[PDB]
Amino acid sequence: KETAAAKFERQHMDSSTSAASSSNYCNQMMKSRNLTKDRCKPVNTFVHESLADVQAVCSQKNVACKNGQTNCYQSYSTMSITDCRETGSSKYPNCAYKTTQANKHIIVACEGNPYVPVHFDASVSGSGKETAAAKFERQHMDSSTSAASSSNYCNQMMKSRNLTKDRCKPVNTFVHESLADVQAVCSQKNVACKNGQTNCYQSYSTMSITDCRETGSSKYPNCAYKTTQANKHIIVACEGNPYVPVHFDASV
Repeated sequence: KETAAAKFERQHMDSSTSAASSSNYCNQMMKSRNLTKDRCKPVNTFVHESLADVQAVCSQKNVACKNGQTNCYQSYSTMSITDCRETGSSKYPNCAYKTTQANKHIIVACEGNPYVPVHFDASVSGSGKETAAAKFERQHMDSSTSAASSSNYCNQMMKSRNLTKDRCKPVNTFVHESLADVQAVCSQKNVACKNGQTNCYQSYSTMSITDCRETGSSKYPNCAYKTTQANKHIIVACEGNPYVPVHFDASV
Protein backbone atom coordinates (compact mmCIF):
# COMPACT_ATOMS: atom_id res chain seq x y z
CA LYS A 1 0.00 0.00 0.00
CA GLU A 2 2.02 2.90 -1.39
CA THR A 3 1.34 6.29 0.18
CA ALA A 4 0.64 9.27 -2.08
CA ALA A 5 3.86 10.78 -0.71
CA ALA A 6 5.79 7.62 -1.54
CA LYS A 7 4.22 7.44 -5.00
CA PHE A 8 5.43 10.97 -5.71
CA GLU A 9 8.96 10.02 -4.64
CA ARG A 10 8.95 6.93 -6.87
CA GLN A 11 7.61 8.80 -9.90
CA HIS A 12 9.31 12.18 -9.56
CA MET A 13 12.34 12.08 -7.25
CA ASP A 14 15.83 11.21 -8.43
CA SER A 15 17.92 12.32 -5.46
CA SER A 16 20.84 10.21 -6.68
CA THR A 17 21.97 12.11 -9.78
CA SER A 18 22.49 15.85 -10.27
CA ALA A 19 21.22 15.55 -13.85
CA ALA A 20 20.40 13.14 -16.68
CA SER A 21 23.58 11.48 -17.91
CA SER A 22 22.45 9.57 -20.98
CA SER A 23 19.88 9.96 -23.75
CA ASN A 24 18.84 6.60 -22.32
CA TYR A 25 18.23 8.01 -18.84
CA CYS A 26 14.46 7.96 -19.30
CA ASN A 27 14.48 4.52 -20.92
CA GLN A 28 16.07 3.09 -17.78
CA MET A 29 14.33 5.27 -15.19
CA MET A 30 10.76 4.85 -16.44
CA LYS A 31 11.25 1.08 -16.32
CA SER A 32 12.98 0.90 -12.95
CA ARG A 33 10.40 3.21 -11.37
CA ASN A 34 7.58 0.96 -12.62
CA LEU A 35 6.18 3.65 -14.91
CA THR A 36 6.09 1.19 -17.81
CA LYS A 37 4.85 -1.95 -16.05
CA ASP A 38 1.28 -2.11 -17.39
CA ARG A 39 1.65 0.56 -20.07
CA CYS A 40 4.10 3.14 -21.38
CA LYS A 41 3.44 6.25 -19.31
CA PRO A 42 3.57 8.93 -22.02
CA VAL A 43 5.27 11.78 -20.15
CA ASN A 44 7.08 12.09 -16.82
CA THR A 45 9.45 14.43 -14.99
CA PHE A 46 12.20 13.48 -12.54
CA VAL A 47 13.65 16.07 -10.16
CA HIS A 48 17.39 16.07 -9.45
CA GLU A 49 17.38 17.73 -6.04
CA SER A 50 17.36 16.59 -2.43
CA LEU A 51 14.03 15.38 -1.09
CA ALA A 52 14.45 18.21 1.41
CA ASP A 53 14.71 20.88 -1.28
CA VAL A 54 11.67 19.48 -3.11
CA GLN A 55 9.55 19.11 0.03
CA ALA A 56 10.51 22.69 0.86
CA VAL A 57 8.59 23.86 -2.21
CA CYS A 58 5.40 23.11 -0.25
CA SER A 59 6.12 26.25 1.80
CA GLN A 60 7.05 28.43 -1.17
CA LYS A 61 4.99 30.31 -3.78
CA ASN A 62 1.34 29.27 -3.58
CA VAL A 63 -0.24 29.04 -7.03
CA ALA A 64 -3.47 27.64 -8.48
CA CYS A 65 -3.24 24.04 -9.65
CA LYS A 66 -4.13 23.23 -13.25
CA ASN A 67 -7.11 21.28 -11.91
CA GLY A 68 -8.39 24.31 -10.01
CA GLN A 69 -7.31 23.19 -6.55
CA THR A 70 -5.34 25.70 -4.46
CA ASN A 71 -2.66 23.44 -2.95
CA CYS A 72 0.03 23.95 -5.59
CA TYR A 73 3.41 25.60 -5.03
CA GLN A 74 6.07 26.94 -7.35
CA SER A 75 9.72 26.74 -6.35
CA TYR A 76 11.56 30.00 -5.76
CA SER A 77 14.66 28.46 -7.32
CA THR A 78 15.04 26.67 -10.65
CA MET A 79 15.84 22.99 -10.20
CA SER A 80 17.61 20.28 -12.19
CA ILE A 81 14.91 18.22 -13.88
CA THR A 82 14.64 15.58 -16.59
CA ASP A 83 11.59 15.42 -18.81
CA CYS A 84 10.80 11.99 -20.24
CA ARG A 85 8.67 11.87 -23.37
CA GLU A 86 7.74 8.62 -25.10
CA THR A 87 9.00 8.39 -28.68
CA GLY A 88 6.86 7.88 -31.76
CA SER A 89 8.30 4.42 -32.36
CA SER A 90 7.91 3.38 -28.72
CA LYS A 91 5.81 0.24 -28.36
CA TYR A 92 5.02 -1.58 -25.11
CA PRO A 93 6.57 -3.42 -23.39
CA ASN A 94 9.75 -1.95 -24.89
CA CYS A 95 8.76 1.61 -23.99
CA ALA A 96 11.16 4.21 -25.41
CA TYR A 97 11.62 7.81 -24.30
CA LYS A 98 13.32 11.03 -25.34
CA THR A 99 15.44 12.30 -22.44
CA THR A 100 15.50 16.07 -21.91
CA GLN A 101 17.61 17.89 -19.32
CA ALA A 102 16.70 21.38 -18.13
CA ASN A 103 16.64 23.78 -15.19
CA LYS A 104 13.21 25.21 -14.49
CA HIS A 105 10.97 26.17 -11.59
CA ILE A 106 8.69 23.30 -10.66
CA ILE A 107 5.10 23.34 -9.46
CA VAL A 108 3.94 20.59 -7.11
CA ALA A 109 0.70 19.80 -5.30
CA CYS A 110 1.08 19.26 -1.56
CA GLU A 111 -0.95 17.40 1.08
CA GLY A 112 -0.74 15.81 4.50
CA ASN A 113 0.98 16.15 7.85
CA PRO A 114 3.79 16.51 7.17
CA TYR A 115 2.86 18.75 4.24
CA VAL A 116 4.69 17.12 1.32
CA PRO A 117 4.46 16.79 -2.49
CA VAL A 118 1.89 14.31 -3.83
CA HIS A 119 1.63 15.48 -7.45
CA PHE A 120 3.85 17.11 -10.07
CA ASP A 121 1.77 19.83 -11.74
CA ALA A 122 4.16 21.64 -14.10
CA SER A 123 7.51 23.23 -14.82
CA VAL A 124 8.14 26.84 -15.62
CA SER A 125 10.83 29.07 -17.09
CA GLY A 126 10.12 32.44 -15.47
CA SER A 127 11.13 38.98 -15.14
CA GLY A 128 7.88 38.19 -13.35
CA LYS A 129 6.15 40.84 -11.25
CA GLU A 130 5.61 39.73 -7.67
CA THR A 131 2.68 40.89 -5.57
CA ALA A 132 3.69 42.59 -2.32
CA ALA A 133 2.02 39.73 -0.45
CA ALA A 134 3.94 37.06 -2.39
CA LYS A 135 7.18 38.95 -1.74
CA PHE A 136 6.50 39.02 2.00
CA GLU A 137 6.03 35.25 1.99
CA ARG A 138 9.24 34.72 0.00
CA GLN A 139 11.28 37.01 2.25
CA HIS A 140 9.71 36.30 5.63
CA MET A 141 7.79 33.01 5.74
CA ASP A 142 9.36 29.64 6.51
CA SER A 143 6.54 27.27 7.44
CA SER A 144 8.69 24.28 6.43
CA THR A 145 10.36 24.17 9.85
CA SER A 146 9.52 25.10 13.44
CA ALA A 147 12.92 26.69 14.07
CA ALA A 148 16.49 26.96 12.82
CA SER A 149 18.11 23.54 13.16
CA SER A 150 21.67 24.84 12.78
CA SER A 151 23.89 27.92 12.56
CA ASN A 152 23.94 27.61 8.76
CA TYR A 153 20.20 28.28 8.43
CA CYS A 154 20.55 31.92 7.36
CA ASN A 155 23.46 31.29 4.99
CA GLN A 156 21.24 28.85 3.11
CA MET A 157 17.85 30.58 3.38
CA MET A 158 19.09 34.05 2.47
CA LYS A 159 20.51 32.43 -0.66
CA SER A 160 17.62 30.11 -1.53
CA ARG A 161 15.10 32.94 -1.10
CA ASN A 162 17.12 35.09 -3.51
CA LEU A 163 18.08 37.68 -0.89
CA THR A 164 21.72 37.66 -2.04
CA LYS A 165 21.27 37.81 -5.80
CA ASP A 166 22.78 41.24 -6.48
CA ARG A 167 23.96 42.06 -2.96
CA CYS A 168 23.77 40.71 0.59
CA LYS A 169 20.59 41.84 2.30
CA PRO A 170 22.11 42.82 5.66
CA VAL A 171 19.20 41.91 7.97
CA ASN A 172 16.16 39.67 7.56
CA THR A 173 13.71 37.69 9.71
CA PHE A 174 11.95 34.43 8.82
CA VAL A 175 8.81 33.38 10.70
CA HIS A 176 8.16 29.72 11.56
CA GLU A 177 4.39 29.74 11.92
CA SER A 178 1.44 28.93 9.68
CA LEU A 179 0.53 31.49 7.01
CA ALA A 180 -2.92 31.67 8.62
CA ASP A 181 -1.37 32.54 11.99
CA VAL A 182 0.77 35.27 10.44
CA GLN A 183 -2.07 36.62 8.30
CA ALA A 184 -4.23 36.79 11.44
CA VAL A 185 -1.80 39.34 12.86
CA CYS A 186 -3.32 41.94 10.52
CA SER A 187 -6.40 41.81 12.75
CA GLN A 188 -4.56 42.07 16.09
CA LYS A 189 -2.89 44.94 17.99
CA ASN A 190 -2.72 48.02 15.75
CA VAL A 191 0.51 49.97 16.21
CA ALA A 192 2.51 52.62 14.38
CA CYS A 193 5.11 51.40 11.89
CA LYS A 194 8.74 52.53 12.05
CA ASN A 195 7.96 54.93 9.21
CA GLY A 196 5.12 56.58 11.13
CA GLN A 197 2.32 55.02 9.10
CA THR A 198 -0.38 53.25 11.09
CA ASN A 199 -1.03 50.05 9.13
CA CYS A 200 1.18 47.95 11.40
CA TYR A 201 0.09 45.21 13.79
CA GLN A 202 1.83 43.41 16.63
CA SER A 203 1.03 39.73 17.11
CA TYR A 204 -0.79 38.98 20.35
CA SER A 205 1.31 35.84 20.72
CA THR A 206 5.04 35.27 20.56
CA MET A 207 6.09 33.36 17.45
CA SER A 208 9.04 31.21 16.45
CA ILE A 209 11.33 33.35 14.31
CA THR A 210 14.87 33.27 12.96
CA ASP A 211 16.87 36.48 12.82
CA CYS A 212 19.45 36.64 10.05
CA ARG A 213 22.19 39.27 10.15
CA GLU A 214 25.20 39.62 7.88
CA THR A 215 28.52 39.01 9.63
CA GLY A 216 31.10 41.77 9.86
CA SER A 217 33.39 40.08 7.35
CA SER A 218 30.64 39.22 4.87
CA LYS A 219 31.35 40.44 1.34
CA TYR A 220 29.24 39.95 -1.79
CA PRO A 221 29.05 37.68 -3.64
CA ASN A 222 30.11 35.72 -0.56
CA CYS A 223 27.23 36.53 1.78
CA ALA A 224 27.65 35.19 5.31
CA TYR A 225 25.04 35.42 8.08
CA LYS A 226 24.75 34.83 11.80
CA THR A 227 21.65 32.81 12.73
CA THR A 228 19.68 33.62 15.88
CA GLN A 229 16.59 31.61 16.80
CA ALA A 230 14.03 33.31 19.04
CA ASN A 231 10.44 33.51 20.25
CA LYS A 232 9.14 37.05 19.91
CA HIS A 233 6.06 39.00 18.91
CA ILE A 234 6.25 40.17 15.31
CA ILE A 235 5.15 43.48 13.89
CA VAL A 236 4.01 43.51 10.27
CA ALA A 237 2.60 46.11 7.92
CA CYS A 238 -0.64 44.98 6.31
CA GLU A 239 -2.39 46.10 3.15
CA GLY A 240 -4.89 45.25 0.44
CA ASN A 241 -7.92 43.02 0.19
CA PRO A 242 -7.42 40.38 1.50
CA TYR A 243 -5.73 42.40 4.25
CA VAL A 244 -2.40 40.61 4.52
CA PRO A 245 1.21 41.34 5.52
CA VAL A 246 3.31 43.23 2.99
CA HIS A 247 6.26 44.24 5.20
CA PHE A 248 8.10 42.91 8.25
CA ASP A 249 8.53 45.92 10.51
CA ALA A 250 10.13 44.47 13.62
CA SER A 251 10.05 41.84 16.32
CA VAL A 252 9.63 42.65 19.99
